[PDB]
Amino acid sequence: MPAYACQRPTPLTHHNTGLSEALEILAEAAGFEGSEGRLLTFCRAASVLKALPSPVTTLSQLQGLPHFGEHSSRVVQELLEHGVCEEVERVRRSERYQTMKLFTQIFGVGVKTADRWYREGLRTLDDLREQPQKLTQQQKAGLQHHQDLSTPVLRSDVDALQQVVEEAVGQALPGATVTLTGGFRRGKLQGHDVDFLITHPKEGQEAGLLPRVMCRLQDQGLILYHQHQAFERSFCIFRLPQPGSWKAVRVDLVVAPVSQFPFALLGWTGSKLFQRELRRFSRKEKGLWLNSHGLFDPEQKTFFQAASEEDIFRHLGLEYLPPEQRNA
DNA sequence: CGGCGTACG
DNA sequence: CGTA
DNA sequence: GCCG
Ligand SMILES: Nc1ccn([C@@H]2O[C@H](COP(=O)(O)CP(=O)(O)OP(=O)(O)O)[C@@H](O)[C@H]2O)c(=O)n1
Ligand SMILES: [Cl-]
Ligand SMILES: [Cl-]
Ligand SMILES: [Cl-]
Ligand SMILES: [Cl-]
Ligand SMILES: [Mg+2]
Ligand SMILES: [Mg+2]
Ligand code: NA
Repeated sequence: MPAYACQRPTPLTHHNTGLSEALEILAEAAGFEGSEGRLLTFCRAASVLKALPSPVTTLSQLQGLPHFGEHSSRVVQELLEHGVCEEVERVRRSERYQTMKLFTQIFGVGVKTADRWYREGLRTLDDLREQPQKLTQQQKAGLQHHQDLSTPVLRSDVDALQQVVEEAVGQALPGATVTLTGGFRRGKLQGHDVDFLITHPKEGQEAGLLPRVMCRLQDQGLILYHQHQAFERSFCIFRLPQPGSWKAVRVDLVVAPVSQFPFALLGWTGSKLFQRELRRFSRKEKGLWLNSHGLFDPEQKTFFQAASEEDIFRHLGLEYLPPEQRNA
């Protein structure tokens, strides 16, 4: 079992679901307390279990697995012995965990804001709604639409949405393309949002594209919220049709030049942990700096000109993983 | 012990 | 600060 | 919290 998640295939569904869920609760709780190192270890340990070929049934099967030390091993041991881990259950039922989870789930609220509200004594969404002068416009939209945004986006919703985006994109810039990325490209059947990557086959034509796209979507009445109602990423709330009505859904749009498209596609297809691990691997094992724009050799001061995701994996000395195996 | 991904709005 |  |  290699130490980096980008070195091993991780499928969407696996053989250790309950164990990984429990470790991800501890990871999440670590993040709510600002303990980024512990969050990473618990996320990595959970991801190792997702990559195993069969269920863990005995503690000895953790021997030699990376990212399993005394703490994560004890969590697994208790789950194996009793079906429950006391530390995990104590987190689950704690007021701090439940409120931080509720608040950070709001679009426009991060850990730092949630924590401040928590220390001010706030606990429920209706607490926040009662003091709306404390809220940014982004947070007001996230709170108003919170109920719809808490319901999963279905993969069967995505194609109709993509067609609507493609219509606006084609009027903004004929020939520009829309590619589904994020969790749905990794094979998820449901998601929290839809992530689209936009480009154009003629380098430079994509300059200034996203404002034109957003203005067209807003003119069609489809945008319930966006930040601009020059930029290259938009985080918006979209009106999605429903039987006799509609629902709010989160849609992310990003524009990249076609020269960068492999890097952007890789960078936006995820998972989030896979990307963190891939960039850590690149820098720490290969001495190369990776982001969603490119891959930089700081000694030569040169950028690698990739034509595909396959190119990028090869340049990093990694076996290619299709999106479905990037579910770290 | 240091390090923990890297951007954009 | 928020967002991916 | 864990790895190198
Ligand atoms: N911090 C981050 C957050 C996001 N990303 C990248 O952005 C993509 C969409 O994130 P996203 O937030 O839409 C989560 P997704 O994987 O699509 O599943 P979901 O929407 O059903 O929950 C991820 O797959 C990563 O490639 C990242 O590199 N670093
Ligand atoms: Cl920490
Ligand atoms: Cl409607
Ligand atoms: Cl590609
Ligand atoms: Cl980036
Ligand atoms: Mg997504
Ligand atoms: Mg997204
Ligand atoms: Na949030």
